[PDB]
Amino acid sequence: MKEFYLTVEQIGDSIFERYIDSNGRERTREVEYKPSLFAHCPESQATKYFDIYGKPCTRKLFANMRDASQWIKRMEDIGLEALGMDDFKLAYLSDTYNYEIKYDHTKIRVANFDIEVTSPDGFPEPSQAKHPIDAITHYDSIDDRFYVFDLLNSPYGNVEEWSIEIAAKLQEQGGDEVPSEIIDKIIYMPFDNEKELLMEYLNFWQQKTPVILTGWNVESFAIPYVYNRIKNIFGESTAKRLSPHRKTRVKVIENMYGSREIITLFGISVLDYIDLYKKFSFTNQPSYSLDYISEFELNVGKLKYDGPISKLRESNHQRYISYNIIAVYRVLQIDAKRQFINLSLDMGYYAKIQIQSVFSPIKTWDAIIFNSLKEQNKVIPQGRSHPVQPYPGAFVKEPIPNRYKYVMSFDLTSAYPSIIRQVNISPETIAGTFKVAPLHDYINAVAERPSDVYSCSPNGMMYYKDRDGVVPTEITKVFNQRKEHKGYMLAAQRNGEIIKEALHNPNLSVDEPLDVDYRFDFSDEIKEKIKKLSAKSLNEMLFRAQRTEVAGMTAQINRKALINGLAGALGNVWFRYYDLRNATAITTFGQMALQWIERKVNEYLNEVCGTEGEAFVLYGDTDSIYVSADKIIDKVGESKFRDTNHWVDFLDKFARERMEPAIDRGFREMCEYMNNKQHLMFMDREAIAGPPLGSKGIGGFWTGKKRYALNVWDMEGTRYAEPKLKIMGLETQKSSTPKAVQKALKECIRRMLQEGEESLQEYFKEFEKEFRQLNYISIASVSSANNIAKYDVGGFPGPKCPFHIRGILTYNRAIKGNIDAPQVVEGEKVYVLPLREGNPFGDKCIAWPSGTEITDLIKDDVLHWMDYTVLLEKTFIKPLEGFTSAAKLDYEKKASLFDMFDF
DNA sequence: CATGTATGCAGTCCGCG
DNA sequence: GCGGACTGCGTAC
Ligand SMILES: [Ca+2]
Ligand SMILES: [Ca+2]
Ligand SMILES: [Ca+2]
Ligand SMILES: [Ca+2]
Ligand SMILES: [Ca+2]
Repeated sequence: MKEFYLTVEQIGDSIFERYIDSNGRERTREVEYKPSLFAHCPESQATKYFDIYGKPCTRKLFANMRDASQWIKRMEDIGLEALGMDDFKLAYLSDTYNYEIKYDHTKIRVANFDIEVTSPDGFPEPSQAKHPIDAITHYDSIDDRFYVFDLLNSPYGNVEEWSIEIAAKLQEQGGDEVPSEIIDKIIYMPFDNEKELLMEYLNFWQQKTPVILTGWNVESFAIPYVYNRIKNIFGESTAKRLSPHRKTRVKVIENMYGSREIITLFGISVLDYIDLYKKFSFTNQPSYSLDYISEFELNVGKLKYDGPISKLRESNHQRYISYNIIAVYRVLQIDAKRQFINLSLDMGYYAKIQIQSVFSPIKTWDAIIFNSLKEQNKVIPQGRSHPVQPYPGAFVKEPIPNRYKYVMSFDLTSAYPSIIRQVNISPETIAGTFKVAPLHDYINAVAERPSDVYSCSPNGMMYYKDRDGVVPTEITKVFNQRKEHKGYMLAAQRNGEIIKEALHNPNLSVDEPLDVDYRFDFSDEIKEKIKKLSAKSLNEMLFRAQRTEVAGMTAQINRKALINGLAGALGNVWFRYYDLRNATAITTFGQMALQWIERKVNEYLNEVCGTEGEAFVLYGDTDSIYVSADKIIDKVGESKFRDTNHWVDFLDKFARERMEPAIDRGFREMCEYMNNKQHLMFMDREAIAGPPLGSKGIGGFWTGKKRYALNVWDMEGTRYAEPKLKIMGLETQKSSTPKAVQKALKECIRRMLQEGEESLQEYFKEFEKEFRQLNYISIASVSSANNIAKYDVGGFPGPKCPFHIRGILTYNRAIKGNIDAPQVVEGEKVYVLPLREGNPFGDKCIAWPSGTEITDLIKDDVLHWMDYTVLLEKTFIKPLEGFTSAAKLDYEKKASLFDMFDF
């Protein structure tokens, strides 16, 4: 097999590399790496090395990495560019793996772990590690085993061995419901003292050294706690055995009352699953507890136990260990669904970076571009210092706030990357400039053609048409991957709807789910077989289709994020290729493109409808247009349609056969106007939206920029079995909006869009009458706890203190002296509730860590003093008032002359 | 060490015979 | 008490 790296580190003048050899064996080596850097040289000097602007360079070969870094400083002092890759491990990887990396994940040791620590005096601080580690579960991907380390004897209590028999039993039978599919994979190791537990864990660690280290909050809790606990008991060099190269770095971040630390373990790649989740999931959660996320991702119930966690080991050691095991497994389950570890490996090896550098799009792109240029013996430019400077972004149309009955939307495929490729925007493709006219002159096609030789953007930049740029070249490669995966995702989505349609008429029979590849549209023969399947088989197939869709979403959305990230990086001062000429060439082109095509669509639709001067495009944002299709439907007459699907079909066909070609002609003309390298402005239909035929539904509404709702029947070619709401920006989509309020607001929207005003009014009345009966957590607001200390003036709110921070301070006073109540952690999220005047907390609101019940001591008072009136008004009524006034209808029946009568 | 800008709403402060 | 500056937060791209 071809060799591939596992980890790489620079330690002084050595590169330390863990890798897989040609036989598939894990090996480690130390290499006294001799790096090269480059200096500009005279033309008369023959060389095979050129910088990106074709200027000759001489190679400087250094005897070591320190000599290389010292030369960099001398060059800076002299005032001359020091060219080449200054991150030497990237150079090392590029030299060592001078080919496309094909990696085998089954050879990569991925470790998932979690520890337990009983603490009778508050949260167990990792930097202090003053309490015994009393459980570790460590899952090893190569063994496929859960190694469980259980402390029987502790100063906080002596307990009996954990029982796997009881663990496997249902909870309803007093067991723990440890999932049956992992029971046989548990290797249980009880210990009579912590020292033996820890020494054995380290010995185990040495035999099975993680390459990828993950788990839930491992970076901020488990890793630093294990490190510091070992340090305190055995000494720092024992703790260093956690690094295969015996080198660590301690980062002491100043939390101020108290403090915490992050440990860097050289030769391990730590990918804390919480960080993977936040970067790759594109959700924004009100809570990041593992229980909350697991419930959200997997629909498994919260792990229940009685009393505080500090008393769980002594009262119920059986459950304590089981829950430690299950927590480790839950992360694996989330990953089996989301596939973020796979994504990370994919991207890391593609870029040739340390795997943990997938968190940094700038590092990822620096590596990709470096490797690409190095292949052509080209020499990368030195990174330079730049002041931060704001620059212009996208255009967003101001919508007239209203209900909009029929709407069709269109947007550009991968807009900014497509612009990069169309215009050929790269650091080395800049050809010069032209004199800009006002943007509106380009939009209206009245400005002078910028160039008839070069490819242009209305920001004034010109690029070579007849040569490749590394940015376009490399961005295209990742786009093409993105496109492949999005294809798989949409096919799985379409396939899911076929199964949903078939579930209407299930067969009474005993059968099997069909062995199909969900990444591809079902053939007619498969469709026929599906129409004869039972409910059971259909539901399993639907589960599989949706898992395939999710896997496709992960793969495509994060490749989309990476290429969009390159466009953004050009405007980040730390990017080697930072250049506001290139950043604004993209955004200014996007502004022109949107407004150009708005003009063209208004022109086309006026012509085909036989009118003049009517505004068809009601809204747009960055690269999208929203077309009111009322006149299209009215031209044929609503009466002609058999059902909703009939008009949906009609608009679908109208968009594809009439509008899209007109849009394409419009953009081709724009491409010719800017004399661009390649026409790539592909604006495909997104949504077809409207009310159900014959209903009083309003179809859709806008309240303003970035705030709207649509009743969608077809999305990017997926014809839904049931209409689906597309809601953007409204409170239903915000993690700060109480959960039960998101639900009620969405139902209010659904009723508005599908049923009409009377239906809405009926629901509002019910919700207002039942509001006070909702669980307090379901109606609490959510906020992020930032700069708490800033506004903390002797436990009381300072000036300009935000509402949620005031809530936190109220909480800190209420829990004072009590050692057992959970602390609000800086940066994390809190539930927030308003409080009626005269309450025993002495302020207008209270806040507590999200995803939890509020501590028992004050729960009763909070419940008694919650201000329901304020809560209903602020979270529910006020937003609903915004929706309804925009849509020109009422959530409460207005008084009228008819009130004089008895109906 | 190191993706971007555009943008609405809820909050505090402050003015207001 | 209401509404205009000014800003934090969360979101749409
Ligand atoms: Ca735990
Ligand atoms: Ca788009
Ligand atoms: Ca059937
Ligand atoms: Ca878009
Ligand atoms: Ca599309």
